[PDB]
Amino acid sequence: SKPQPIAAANWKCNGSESLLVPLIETLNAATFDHDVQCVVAPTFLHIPMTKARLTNPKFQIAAQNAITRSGAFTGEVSLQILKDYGISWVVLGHSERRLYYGDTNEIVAEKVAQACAAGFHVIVCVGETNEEREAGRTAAVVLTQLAAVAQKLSKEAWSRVVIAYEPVWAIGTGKVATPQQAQEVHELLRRWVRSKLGTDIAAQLRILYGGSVTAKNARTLYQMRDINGFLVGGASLKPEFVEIIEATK
Amino acid sequence: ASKPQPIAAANWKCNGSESLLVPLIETLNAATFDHDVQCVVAPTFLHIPMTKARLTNPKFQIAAQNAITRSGAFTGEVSLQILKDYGISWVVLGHSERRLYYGDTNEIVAEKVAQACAAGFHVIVCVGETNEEREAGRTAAVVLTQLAAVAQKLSKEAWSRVVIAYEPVWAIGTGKVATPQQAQEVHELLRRWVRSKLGTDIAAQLRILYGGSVTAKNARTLYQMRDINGFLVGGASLKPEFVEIIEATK
Repeated sequence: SKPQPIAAANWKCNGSESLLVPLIETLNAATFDHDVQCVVAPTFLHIPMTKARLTNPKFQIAAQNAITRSGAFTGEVSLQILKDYGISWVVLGHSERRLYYGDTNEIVAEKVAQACAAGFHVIVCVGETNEEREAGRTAAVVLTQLAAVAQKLSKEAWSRVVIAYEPVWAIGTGKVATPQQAQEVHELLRRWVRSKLGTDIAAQLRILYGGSVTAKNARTLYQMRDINGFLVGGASLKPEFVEIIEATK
Repeated sequence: ASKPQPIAAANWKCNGSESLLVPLIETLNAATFDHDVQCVVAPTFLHIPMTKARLTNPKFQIAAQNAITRSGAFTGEVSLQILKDYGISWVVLGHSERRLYYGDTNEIVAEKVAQACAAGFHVIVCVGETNEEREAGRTAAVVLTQLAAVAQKLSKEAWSRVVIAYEPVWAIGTGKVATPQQAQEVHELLRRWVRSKLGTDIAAQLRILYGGSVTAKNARTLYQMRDINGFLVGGASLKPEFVEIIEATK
């Protein structure tokens, strides 16, 4: 009675034809016998090679970011450019962009509203830092990030929204997340969605875990009642990613 | 001294689709100009693969519109190393739009340029002052502050692969209309500073491109200026008339 899981690969700022081609070919060979939406997010530069070569029908290609409009924005890629290319999924609000690249709550919320308006599926990332977690602000922070996005969306747009929780407090700090800690946050995120949008939207919403996911820990994470799959970092650049997809059975 | 090899560079900014860009690429493949000029086209990252495959005019190099200094956990960004591996060897850095909206501070631009030069890139380094800065009498102050941040991280040898583009931000989307004479004023002060810091040879060889409003109407008026070595072109580079702009560097 979980909704359809998602196994998503965030390749981040990594890649080359030598690295990615064998990886894509492996995914093409992978068969799953369960209903799962798979997603790969290459850098913008590798999207064309990935679209040309990825043949597995259970996969969609996503961008790792987008801006809201085409125009005089040197360096950036807009949603409209992506849509014209045939890309219909996008990751928005990733912790790395919130930290280093100017993704404020308001900027993320506007990107999400426009992506949804243009027909995109969106993986919206939320997560608290170590200072925030230790101040006891975990719930407040992730719900503030979520509410900013939610305020702009009509009910129907939620069918194309996916949330990813990133335990930012666990990167480089000495801290390490457990599945039960992830479950606690996934659960409070869903309860807020339930309170705002109703039981059906909450039950069908995919909330993916975006902390460190490996073939070693994926099965135990997916066992948690409110975890609907993964936004995977480093392991998604490796053949072990196939086993991670398998753990969403 | 005599001008070095001119550059005509197209900055497509955040624009493009197969229907828009293919006609432009084929217009350039069909162009007949044969003088010594380095042409550059800077597509979005998404359109770099198509452009590389389709653009066969050997007078062109493809550039990225931005890059970061290293691969890694930088979701949404493209690194110099990823571009180098793809066969891209030109990059635009410090564009006014990035300085204004996308966090390109003077120091961040300087580190990007230093890394780019070390990775074998030719770099179009953008500088320029706003309307407020010009009114305050800070034209020279602002462009030399931006350029000096970059220069502090460069070896003398790196300069062979450096190109400067002056953007009169004060005249872009404002009621102000920059004249070729005002452009020449800034290009001259830039070259004077380079000459004083690095010597006659580096200054003589350096390309300083004008990155204000360049059209097929005004391109020759600008190239006639002594210290203007070509263009970084915005809107007009999304039109067939960019061919006439290249012809203006004769």
